[PDB]
Amino acid sequence: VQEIDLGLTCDMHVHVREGAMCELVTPKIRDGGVSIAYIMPNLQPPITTLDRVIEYKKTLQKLAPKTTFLMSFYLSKDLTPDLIHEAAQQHAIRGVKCYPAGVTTNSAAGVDPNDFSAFYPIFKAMQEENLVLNLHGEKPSVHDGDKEPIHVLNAEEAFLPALKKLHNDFPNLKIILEHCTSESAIKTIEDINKNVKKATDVKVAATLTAHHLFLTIDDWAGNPVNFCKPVAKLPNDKKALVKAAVSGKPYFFFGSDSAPHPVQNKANYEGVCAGVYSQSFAIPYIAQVFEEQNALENLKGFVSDFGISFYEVKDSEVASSDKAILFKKEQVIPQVISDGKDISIIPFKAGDKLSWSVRWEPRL
Amino acid sequence: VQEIDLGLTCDMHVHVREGAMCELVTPKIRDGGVSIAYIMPNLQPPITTLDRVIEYKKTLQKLAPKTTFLMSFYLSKDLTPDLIHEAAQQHAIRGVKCYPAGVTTNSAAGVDPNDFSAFYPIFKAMQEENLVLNLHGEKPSVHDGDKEPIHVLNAEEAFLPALKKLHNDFPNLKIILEHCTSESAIKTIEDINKNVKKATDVKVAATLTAHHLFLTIDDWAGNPVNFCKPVAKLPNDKKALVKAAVSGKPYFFFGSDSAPHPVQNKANYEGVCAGVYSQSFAIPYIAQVFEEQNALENLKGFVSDFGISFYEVKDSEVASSDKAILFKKEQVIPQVISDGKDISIIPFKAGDKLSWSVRWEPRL
Ligand SMILES: [Zn+2]
Ligand SMILES: [Zn+2]
Ligand SMILES: [Zn+2]
Ligand SMILES: [Zn+2]
Repeated sequence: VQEIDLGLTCDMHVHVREGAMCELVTPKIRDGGVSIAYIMPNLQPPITTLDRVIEYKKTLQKLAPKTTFLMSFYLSKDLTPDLIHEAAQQHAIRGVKCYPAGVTTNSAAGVDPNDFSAFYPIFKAMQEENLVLNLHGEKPSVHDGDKEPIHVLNAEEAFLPALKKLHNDFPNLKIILEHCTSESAIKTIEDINKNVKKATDVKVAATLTAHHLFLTIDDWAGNPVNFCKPVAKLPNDKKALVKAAVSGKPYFFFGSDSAPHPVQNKANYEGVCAGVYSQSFAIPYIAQVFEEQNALENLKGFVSDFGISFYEVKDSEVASSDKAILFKKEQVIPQVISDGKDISIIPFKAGDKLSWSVRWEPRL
Repeated sequence: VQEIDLGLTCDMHVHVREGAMCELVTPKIRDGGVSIAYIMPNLQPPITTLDRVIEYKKTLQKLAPKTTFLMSFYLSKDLTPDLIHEAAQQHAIRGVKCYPAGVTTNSAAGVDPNDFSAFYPIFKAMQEENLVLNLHGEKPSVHDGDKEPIHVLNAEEAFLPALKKLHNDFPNLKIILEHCTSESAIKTIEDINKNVKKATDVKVAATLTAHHLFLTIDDWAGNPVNFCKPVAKLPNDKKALVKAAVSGKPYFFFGSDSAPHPVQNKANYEGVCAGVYSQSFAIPYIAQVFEEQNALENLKGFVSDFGISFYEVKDSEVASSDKAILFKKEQVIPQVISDGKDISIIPFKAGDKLSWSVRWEPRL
């Protein structure tokens, strides 16, 4: 069609930073077609305390009163089981996000995924509170010269056993392999979900971004704006990801990993910041894929039903009941997204035109 | 300190550009320890005419009177067998370089390597004139069907059947697979040379760069300064390249593919120029590798003997008979190479220490 009622859309992987960047980006969650956002915690310093996560949400709600914000802790050395219980009962967090140390933006305070044991008391506490464990599933790189090298291309596959071990050791814990990028990872998620049918059985899920449904290594090799973690991989991988996205299966749903960086932090000869900014046109990006796959009927599941179901989002939490209406009027993605002061963002697929727009409708 | 007499060193794959950039880099051939340079032709517009290649070489000779320059044409529809014969008879070129269109800097308007048939009159003339056919051996990327998709990691392997067919159809043509980056290509080169005894029988050879002896995908994921074509690939590829370089086989020799770009052309958020600048310390970079492999006794063959033998460089051509002497004095690579005007280049391994330096000694 033209005009599709997507209802209460979900983006379960959002970065909105702080300060002026946050003031620019947080209103764009709504503008991009997203009602519900799961907010990642890799701030400087990481979000590891109750007061910080409460005030952060306050800041976000003031900037965007109609957006529903689900918050998270950064899996940290500082964290204790005791704070996990406290934060959960105050409904101050919906999950804890794990960054392996050094693999991505603001991950230097993260963990070694070879030895998760020191966080098992944290994971047991999360398991009891029905909290979500989000994993940036990549092992840190190892060249070494004795055991198998780990690099940006196999670091996701090399993480898959750690995922299984965590799932085995905490079988009631809801776990997400965030932003999956490889056929290997799809197969592992498919397998873990062998005989779960109809949604409520899913304990381990994976989010898929907009940009990994378009990008391959060829697109970021010479183009830092398309460089993100985990890196876009081979055509065979993008094929597995697109097939999963339009599949209608409840263990794949949308998480943009929209990651804003000022343009000066992309135009570096070294230390290019990882991340693709997709917030401003999130749902229109995804619609393009589903149109091309002749599967617009599975769109509402991928960007709404499955994320709501897995995170158990209740209508009583929702900051606005407005529905996201996808309507097929052309727009051109600007070359830059700016606050008119010092922040310029290069948006994903800058300069390209999209077939779809999104507007907001009240429920009556 | 310890000293190694390398004789008349050869760098059979050099980019020196034009204008002020050329004035900066051309004297660095000498400074990096290289006596003989094979000059690539991908200028804007490419070198496809006799008068242009005559003038260019004179310009280089003016900038560096002690450096021996071997020149090339860019493989183009513009070329004719009559121009090949004329250019060779005037000793104006030693070879012709083929760029597949779109695969690297100033490579479109290059050729299609699902073809090469349209250039067979050129290859016949080259074969008759004892000219070398240099190949940037990567197939242009293809993601859509039918065929197995082509991307930056398999594009070299995907080129190897074009190499075999050319060698089959022109068994007396000297062909070089420039800057090999994959284990597959190394093996293909060895297999092609299965029945070769004595260096002079080699018809198909490969050059190896300095930087592909150090780099893997992780070194350029996020660091445009290490981004070049063909892209540095996996640890297994790096190991195979290092083994070939120290192998003592006459069909592998040094070609830096030193590719200078002003730093602002590397610090781009899109369209990063491909290329690593190694001219300023060319031979010391290689020495570091040969030392680490305990193969210094093979250094001279790789950077001198085998290139001279393959290109048949005669003492009567050599612009200076000074010998390159390696001496084991430690040095630090500067942060930038600059002309003190408008050009700064970030050199390969900027800031690192090298065990060896280079000096020049007169013969007799
Ligand atoms: Zn991540
Ligand atoms: Zn993220
Ligand atoms: Zn090349
Ligand atoms: Zn080159």
